[PDB]
Amino acid sequence: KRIEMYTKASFKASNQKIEQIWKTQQEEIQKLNNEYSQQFMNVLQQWELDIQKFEEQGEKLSNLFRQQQKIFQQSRIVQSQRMKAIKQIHEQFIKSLEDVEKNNDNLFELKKEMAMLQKKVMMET
Amino acid sequence: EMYTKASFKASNQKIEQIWKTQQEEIQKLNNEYSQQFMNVLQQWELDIQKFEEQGEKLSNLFRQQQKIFQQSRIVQSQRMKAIKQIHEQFIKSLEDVEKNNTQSELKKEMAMLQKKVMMET
Amino acid sequence: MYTKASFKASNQKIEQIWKTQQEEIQKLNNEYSQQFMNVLQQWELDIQKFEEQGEKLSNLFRQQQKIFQQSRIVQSQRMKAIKQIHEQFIKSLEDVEKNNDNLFTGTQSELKKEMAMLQKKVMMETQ
Amino acid sequence: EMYTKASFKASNQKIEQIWKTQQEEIQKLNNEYSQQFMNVLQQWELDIQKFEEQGEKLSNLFRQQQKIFQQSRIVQSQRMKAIKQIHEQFIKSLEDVEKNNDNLFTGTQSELKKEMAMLQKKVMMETQ
Repeated sequence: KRIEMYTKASFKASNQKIEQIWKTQQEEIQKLNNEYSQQFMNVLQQWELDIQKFEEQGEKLSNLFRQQQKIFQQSRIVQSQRMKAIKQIHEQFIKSLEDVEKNNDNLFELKKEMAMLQKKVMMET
Repeated sequence: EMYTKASFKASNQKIEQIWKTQQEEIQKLNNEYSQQFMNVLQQWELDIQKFEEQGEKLSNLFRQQQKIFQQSRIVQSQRMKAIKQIHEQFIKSLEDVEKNNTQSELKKEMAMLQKKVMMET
Repeated sequence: MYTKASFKASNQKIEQIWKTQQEEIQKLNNEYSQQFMNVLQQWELDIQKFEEQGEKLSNLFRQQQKIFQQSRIVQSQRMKAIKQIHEQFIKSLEDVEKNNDNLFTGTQSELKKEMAMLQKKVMMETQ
Repeated sequence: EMYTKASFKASNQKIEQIWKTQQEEIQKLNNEYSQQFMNVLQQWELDIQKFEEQGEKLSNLFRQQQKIFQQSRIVQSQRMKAIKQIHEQFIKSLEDVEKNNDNLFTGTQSELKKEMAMLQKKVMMETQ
């Protein structure tokens, strides 16, 4: 009766110390598991922030690309437009000279003035 | 009279000849210029097309690198989301097993030990 | 006297015609050279502005290259850091498991020491 | 005396067995996680290489295209010189031809006046 109670008290105190040994070692493993999770969680949050900066950086240069691209197309067509222009100018020059040369054949007007000088000459004689 | 008309006609010739001789010189100057000019302009049309084609390629190369740029951003963000998924599953699993535990089965076998020491005593 | 007068009259009218026709030509020549030079100088500039944009592209291409290189570098740092964290975790468990398995200070020996005490405590008052 | 020592030793061994089996379960989870984790890192490390290989290949195709762009800009300048030269020589030739035509003694007006002056002399001579 009494012996049986005293041995129940001591079992409950040993049981308590046996738990605490188990708990202490599981608490220590938990602080490692947690400390490991925070460092691991902070590295992915940093990487996420890094991808954010990465994408914001790439987006500016996408707009910068665009402005140069419209300017780059305009300069291209002007380079070919100028060139057509000088071809046009040369072709109108050459044609306006051919046109002149045609009236040269008409003039070889001289013979008219000589026939007139000859008429005056004979009239004298 | 005949002697006059003859004289006028030989003179008329020599004057028309001086003129045309002088015209032909310039018109041969004109002709060789046009030809040389139009020949160089024509290969130049080609060269300037080539120019515009290299500038066109350099422009496609940027479009290719921005594609890769965005492809790299998508695959990082997916790898990163999957790393985080495995980790959170692992943490939840440990949290699950901890919550389950152990201290009762200790108390059970201590009861059994007590039972046999009461029995023996 | 009459014949010489009308000969010099004709000569002058002849020299003028030659001269007019020459002035027309030389007017076309100089008008053409003038335009030609104005449009070539202008072409020299537009060509030189094309180089400018083609050069700004190169600098934007190179700019993105560096950024592309920089992400790569950072990613490899981010990976090197989370590998170092993980392996520091893993070895930290190994060393915790090492102390718990200790023949004289680990948890099984501390259990046995409690069981050692309880059993003599119970035997003492019972017998 | 003997009955209690062997009863206590059997229970030591049972408890330590309770301990071990839960420890083995946790170490099972830690190992399965470590494998899966070191698996996605090696894929990430492959990912890193594949974009560098894409980066590097584009960089070298870009320098090649810029070199060809620069050899096309040099050609624009050579074409410019040639056409400038050809026009310069045309004008300069035009000028030389008009001086020679405007020479006082041998120009084309003084050939027009010489021809004219013979003709006038042919006419007068005979009429006398």
